[PDB]
Amino acid sequence: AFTVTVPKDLYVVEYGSNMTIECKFPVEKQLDLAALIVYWEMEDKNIIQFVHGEEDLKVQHSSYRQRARLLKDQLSLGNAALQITDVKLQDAGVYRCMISYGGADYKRITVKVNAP
Amino acid sequence: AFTVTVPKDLYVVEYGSNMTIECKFPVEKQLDLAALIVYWEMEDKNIIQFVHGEEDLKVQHSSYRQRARLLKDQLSLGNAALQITDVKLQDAGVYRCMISYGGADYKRITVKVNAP
Ligand SMILES: N#Cc1cncc(COc2cc(OCc3cccc(-c4ccccc4F)c3Cl)ccc2CNCCO)c1
Repeated sequence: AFTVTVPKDLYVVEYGSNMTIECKFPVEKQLDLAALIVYWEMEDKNIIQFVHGEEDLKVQHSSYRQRARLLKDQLSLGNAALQITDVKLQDAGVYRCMISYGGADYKRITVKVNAP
Repeated sequence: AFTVTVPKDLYVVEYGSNMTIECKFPVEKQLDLAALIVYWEMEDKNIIQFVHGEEDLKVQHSSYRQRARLLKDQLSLGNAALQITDVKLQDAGVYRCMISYGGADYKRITVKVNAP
């Protein structure tokens, strides 16, 4: 019965505005590193690769480096919160996340940028 | 480091010819159901959803029903072997898998159909 919910399927943020997107998963009070694996993607681009407490920076995509970080503290709560600072038009698209803690599931999130 | 290899990144099969595609993963002598979760996809279409020894048939896509089955015996060997019988042009495309047994990973496989 391990399913993983998103709050909202569509985020609509302006250019330059900092964004953060969420993926709520079940946690049994406390959290285990050896169990937890998290991943983020947008059109086959490595955004986050988090394996039991190991973000490798080389593996991340070149056009995401000083901007796309996952909030570490948020995972204690039971939420993979991916942050982007200084949003671009280029970042607009469909964002996959994948999570494995006990069970496993994934979800897609549409992201559409604006520009005044 | 739990990584999951494909033998070949491109399968080239004729129309009507039966196809089978592979995803080799590590197994530590014996295999555990409660651990293993497997999934198959092609352009956001549910092909297989296998959760600790549970294929649900309703969840599978409508245009895949009497054709796309995963070989159960093959998983003992350490290989998710997805079979399609009676291949169509419609089935040609990019096939995602993905697997969680101990660790987790995913891989894409290009599939290009022929007809002489
Ligand atoms: N360039 C490039 C490129 C090409 N291929 C793959 C990658 C990313 O490779 C990873 C992804 C990853 O997360 C996937 C994940 C997380 C949580 C649950 C599931 C998960 C599993 C099964 C069912 C449901 C699920 F939700 C999955 Cl599949 C973890 C580790 C790796 C390591 N990759 C290197 C070895 O192959 C990058």
